[PDB]
Amino acid sequence: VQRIYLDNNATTRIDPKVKEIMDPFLRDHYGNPSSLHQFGTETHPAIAEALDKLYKGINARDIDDVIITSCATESNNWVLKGVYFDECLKKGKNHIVTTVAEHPAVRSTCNFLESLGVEVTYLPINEHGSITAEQVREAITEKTALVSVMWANNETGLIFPIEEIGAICKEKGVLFHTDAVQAIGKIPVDVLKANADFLSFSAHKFHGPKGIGGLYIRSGVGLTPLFHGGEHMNGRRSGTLNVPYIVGMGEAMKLAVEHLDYEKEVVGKLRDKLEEALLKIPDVMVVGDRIHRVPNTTLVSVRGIEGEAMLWDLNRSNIAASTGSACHTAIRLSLSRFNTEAEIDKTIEVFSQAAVRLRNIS
Amino acid sequence: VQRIYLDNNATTRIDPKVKEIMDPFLRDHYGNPSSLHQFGTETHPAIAEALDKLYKGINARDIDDVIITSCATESNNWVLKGVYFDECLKKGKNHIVTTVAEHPAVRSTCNFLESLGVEVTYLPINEHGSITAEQVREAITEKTALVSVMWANNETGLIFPIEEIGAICKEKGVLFHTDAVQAIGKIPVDVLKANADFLSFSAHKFHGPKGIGGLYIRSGVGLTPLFHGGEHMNGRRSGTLNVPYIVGMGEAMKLAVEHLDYEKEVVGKLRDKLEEALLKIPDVMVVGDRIHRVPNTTLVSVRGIEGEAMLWDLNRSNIAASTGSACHTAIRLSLSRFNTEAEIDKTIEVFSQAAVRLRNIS
Ligand SMILES: [Cl-]
Ligand SMILES: [Cl-]
Repeated sequence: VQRIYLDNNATTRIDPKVKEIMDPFLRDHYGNPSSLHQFGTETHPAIAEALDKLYKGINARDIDDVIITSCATESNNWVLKGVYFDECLKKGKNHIVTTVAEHPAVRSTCNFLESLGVEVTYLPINEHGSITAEQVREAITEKTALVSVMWANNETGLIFPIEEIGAICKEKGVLFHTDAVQAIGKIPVDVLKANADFLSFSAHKFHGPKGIGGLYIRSGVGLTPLFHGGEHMNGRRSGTLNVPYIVGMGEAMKLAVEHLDYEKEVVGKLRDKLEEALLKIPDVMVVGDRIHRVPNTTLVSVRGIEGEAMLWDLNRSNIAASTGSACHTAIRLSLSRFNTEAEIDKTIEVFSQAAVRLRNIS
Repeated sequence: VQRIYLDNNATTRIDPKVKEIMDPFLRDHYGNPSSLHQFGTETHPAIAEALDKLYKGINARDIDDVIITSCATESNNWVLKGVYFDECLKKGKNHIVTTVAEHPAVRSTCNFLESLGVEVTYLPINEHGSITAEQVREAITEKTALVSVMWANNETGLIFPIEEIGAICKEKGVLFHTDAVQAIGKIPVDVLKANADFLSFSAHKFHGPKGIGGLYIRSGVGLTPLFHGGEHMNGRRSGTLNVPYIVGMGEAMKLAVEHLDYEKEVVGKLRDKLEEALLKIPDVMVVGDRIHRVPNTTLVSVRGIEGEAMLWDLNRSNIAASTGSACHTAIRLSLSRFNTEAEIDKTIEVFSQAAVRLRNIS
């Protein structure tokens, strides 16, 4: 059997290099980095290297923090809850502005916040499949504590106008947070250019392990711990370091950065090829703008014949993809560095055949 | 070189079996358990097995939850913050009772809570090195939302009277939480007998990886998510599952349970041997009760000559141990299934020599 994996915005294969780098931390270097003795100390250099890699990946400065978390969900929670504590309860700034596009980790948190009496305004998506970059301005009520926009959408692949929201944030004096989970390894990420106070990411979206993430926190910006215990991560996030995962994550980030051109030029090309092939079939059209999208994602909708059925069919032939809400759900196909032209060709063939079968059934 | 590791209450070696069990989830079974297709589904059985193992380990019922977290720190935070939301803000029960012995993950959280206007009373430790099991009763003000006692102390090894605090909790109608981090693999743990509503644990204390933990939550007991997103873990704790770690943790728990007799009979014996050897030296005495202690831990204090220096000396000879506050810090030596009689003998010799050297210096 040969399976084809097209669900990369859902999770990704760990890179063999990442695995290799992690291995000795599962085996002999198992000491607690907080310990004083040779085990803990032994862990330091590797950890430092990992951190450096992470920093380079998002163009963070020495003065900034990139705090290791257990996942981007965690990061999101920390950002929102932290801002509620600091800026909402204690400074009366009882408004947050986000988008409707945001990952449930944000949206759900926001809902919870609202249930405590926070006002949250969720910017409606337009026909272009974006936020105007101005709706924010139109909604910064000064009582706004935080603005939170995802860098790229997980369903559509669509890139939002970060950088221009950063300006609208700097001008307005409001805290800016970008969940960047689906940006890493896909497009350049620059926290400086973004004027982000907070950035989220998760390793498993760029060939690291599940179960680890980052929150970038800008110098001098404060955020009340979500994990109190104050022993690790400069007091900001307590809990014994996940050494293996840290190392792996660092490596993954490095690899992601290295493959940016490749992602653009080759993965993107593959995606385009797939998309074009698909569109030469009855009443199947891409959902959203096709220009401001990360290179790896296509979301496509088949006339009548629903998405779930299609997905099931694909699975039956060993091809893995996901749904994406579009308004009938659509079909989300998300490539990686590891797909090949051959695979794409096969997918196209299989997709067409599946469509025809479903068509026949209809 | 041959090093000797006596810092197990700080973190533990991953068991080779655990490593083995995790490996295929780092390699080919890398799909997201939430996905519908063959990758996600493929992950199910293993996950189920892991969960079963976990459940068996703490004598939880089908009706209960054992929620996967990123660490016991996380668990602690979730318990405390959750109870504040549910029971403190919304039901006016603005009191929590804990001990001074508790891990900083609890204590720090409590401090934070207090800073919001929660009243928290921290039970003072006695000369026996325990909580009376009655101080709790004496302090349950009905307005008590939660009682939180660690099952065993990380510094002394001392077991607290859980089960008798459970009764005092059931009788009083108050939520009971036990951080059990240092109990797993050391002594039997039974959430039924404990009448726990909440139990915490962390994998790396029983030969699992760092970066994963559990919170047991009793049937029908509610706790507001610390990670909102409500996609995983029956809505209670969002974030893509750490599949590898989950599997590993399950295995580790199983192994821990299996080795309970061994821990008692053999590890305990080793510890005793060490302790006796040490005590036959000028003005060196064990800190605390020597009867109600987990089998693996001894905390010992050398007249005058401080603990840190001793630790450093030990490290220089390839022997790793930790401090433990005692009142001059004391010396904490914590064995595992992997230490040998030979190693113990060597340690004894080395310890004595080190003492004499320091004595000479004095
Ligand atoms: Cl918080
Ligand atoms: Cl919470």
